[PDB]
Amino acid sequence: FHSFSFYELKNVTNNFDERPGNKMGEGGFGVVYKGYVNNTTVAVKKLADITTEELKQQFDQEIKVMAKCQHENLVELLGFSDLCLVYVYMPNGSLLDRLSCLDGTPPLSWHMRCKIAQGAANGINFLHENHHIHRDIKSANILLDEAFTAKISDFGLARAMTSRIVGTTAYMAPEALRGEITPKSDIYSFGVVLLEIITGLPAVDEHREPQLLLDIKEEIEDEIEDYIDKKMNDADSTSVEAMYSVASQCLHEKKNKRPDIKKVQQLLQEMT
Ligand SMILES: CC(C)Oc1cc2c(-c3ccc(C#N)cc3)cccc2cc1C(N)=O
Repeated sequence: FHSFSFYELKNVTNNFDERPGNKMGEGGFGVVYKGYVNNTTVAVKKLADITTEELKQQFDQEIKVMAKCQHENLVELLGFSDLCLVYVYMPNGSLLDRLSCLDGTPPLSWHMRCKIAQGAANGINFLHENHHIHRDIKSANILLDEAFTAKISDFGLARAMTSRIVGTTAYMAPEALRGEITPKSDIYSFGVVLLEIITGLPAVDEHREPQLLLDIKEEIEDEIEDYIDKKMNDADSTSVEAMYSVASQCLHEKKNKRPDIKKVQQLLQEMT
C-alpha cells in the first residue's frame, strides 16, 4: 500500500470540502471524499460515540484485512496516511444509494440486481473462506464499480463474545446485538440486503410502518409480490420468489439453522 502524506490528500479533495463540492458520502467513524491522485480518481475516507484509540484499532484492522484480502468482490485499499484510508473510486457508489436512486440515477433492473446479489455473496464467501467475519454487512457497505460489480467494503469492525457491541441495528442478527461474533451473523445481515434488493426499501425508515424491513418476513409469513420494488419492469415471480427464499433462510432467528455463505452463493447461482 502507498503511505500517503496526511497533507497530499487535502489538496486532492480541495481542502477536505464536505459539499456535493467534494463529499460522496458519510458514515459513523468517518467521511468519504472524492480525490484526484495522479490520473486516478480515489475515495479518501478520513476517520472521525467511539474513542480516539478505537479509530486507530479500526484503521489498523482495515489495513491488516486488506493486506491479505484481495478479491474482485471486495473494494481495494490503495493506501492510507488524524487517519486517512484511500480506496479505488466506485463510480456507482453504494447499493443503498442506487436502490434509493440518489441524485437521480436510474433504478437498477432485476437483472443487475441478481448480478449484485451474486457478486456480494462471492465477496462474503472469500471473507468466510479466509476466516474473516465482516461484522457490518449492509447495502451502504456494498459498493458498485463502473460495470456495477458488487464490491464489499469496511473491514474496520472485521474479526479473524464481545463487550463492545458494534454494527447497524436494522441489519443485525439477534446474537450480534447480544455481542456474539460468528460468521452466521453475516448471513443474517446479507438476508436483510436481499430484502432491500427485492423491495428497494431501506432496512430502516422512520416515517414507515413497519420501521424495520426484516418485519416483512413476518408480515408475508402470516398473511411478497406486494413488496417487489415497482421501479422494475424485468423482475419475475420465480426469480423473485427464489431470491426471497434465500433471504428467508438467511433471516432464520436461530444462527445454526441459517445456511453457510457457500449454500447462499449456490442458491443465488441456481437462480440464473
Ligand atoms: C471504501 C469506502 C470508503 O468507499 C466508498 C464509500 C462510499 C459511500 C459510503 C459507504 C458506506 C457508508 C457507511 N456506513 C458511508 C459512505 C457512499 C457513497 C459512495 C461511496 C464510494 C466509495 C468509493 N470507494 O468510491
